[PDB]
Amino acid sequence: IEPVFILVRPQMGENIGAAARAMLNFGLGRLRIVDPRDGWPNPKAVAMASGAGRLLDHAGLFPTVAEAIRDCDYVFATTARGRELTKPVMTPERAMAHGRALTGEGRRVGILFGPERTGLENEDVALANAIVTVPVNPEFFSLNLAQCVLLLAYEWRRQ
Amino acid sequence: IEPVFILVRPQMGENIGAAARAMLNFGLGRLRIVDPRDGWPNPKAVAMASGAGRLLDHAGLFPTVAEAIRDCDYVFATTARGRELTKPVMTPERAMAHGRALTGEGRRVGILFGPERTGLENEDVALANAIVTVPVNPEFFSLNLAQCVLLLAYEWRRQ
Ligand SMILES: [Cl-]
Ligand SMILES: [Cl-]
Repeated sequence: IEPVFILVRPQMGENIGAAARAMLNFGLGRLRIVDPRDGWPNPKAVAMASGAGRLLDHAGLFPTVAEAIRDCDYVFATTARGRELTKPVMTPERAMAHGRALTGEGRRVGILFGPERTGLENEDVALANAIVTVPVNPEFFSLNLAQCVLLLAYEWRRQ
Repeated sequence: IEPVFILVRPQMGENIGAAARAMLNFGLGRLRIVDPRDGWPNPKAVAMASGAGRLLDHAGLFPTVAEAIRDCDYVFATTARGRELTKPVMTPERAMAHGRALTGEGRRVGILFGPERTGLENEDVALANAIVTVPVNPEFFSLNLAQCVLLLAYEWRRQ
């Protein structure tokens, strides 16, 4: 029913908590954490999440991206630009529309988000079905992890 | 041509700089600052803006909301919930669609954003033509100033 938001190697607990708040603004609650730099549970994530702490309590903790997507039927990978990696590349609008169609059919949808400073590696994206790219100023990109999560959760809710 | 983003009594320079980065991600560059708490120019805003510093250099500084909107044909006021204040209340999607139609006709459009901790006062909203409300979880609202700015700039660019 809900897509799962999957944070890949997040670096700072505060970013994890901020991502969780962004989701919950739009009534989304399914989070997974992959191979976090600072281990887990993370009291800084809990602090920053505040009222969204329950998202963190129920987030699956996974050692690898492959394990985190094993039960997904379709996986989107978010990237700053439309990388040429053999995958289709959709805007958040066209991606979440496809996502809603899949979930309406009873399929499980995952969305990968990379660490704030580097984004996903090509090898992480290789595991996904499709790339999602926010249409951005070619001269300036400044979306942080929570903002990326916010935009996707926002598009999901828009419908 | 571009809508003007108008920050009303912003409290912390870092929030101003973060708002400017959010705009510039979507190629938007028209900013106004109304009656800021810490005065202006603000080296903390400049620091946080980084590559978006030019938005801050060209932002008009105004003593009141009335002055900041004097040259606008149509003003949207962002609020967390759909306040009953005699104005129409639109989602960001329907608001920015109307906004694009107005600017396409050569009309000047302004968008008001309140201080991060309180939002706009009813007396600020009284000066606007319409309210914009992000559709949000009734149980949880956590959009900060930069996120609010990000969502509107994102919707503007979407079209
Ligand atoms: Cl991170
Ligand atoms: Cl503020």
